[PDB]
Amino acid sequence: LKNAKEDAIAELKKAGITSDFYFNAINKAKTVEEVNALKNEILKAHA
Repeated sequence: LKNAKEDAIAELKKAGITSDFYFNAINKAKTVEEVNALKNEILKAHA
C-alpha cells in the first residue's frame, strides 16, 4: 500500500522536479510519512 509514494513521485514530476536521484530517495523511504516529508523537503529545495 504505497500508492501515495508513486503519486508523490508523479506529483513531483508535475511540479517539474526531474531527477531520478529524488525518485530513488522517495522509493527508499520506508513509510508514507517519510515519502511525504521527502517530497516536501525536495519541493522546498527546488521551489
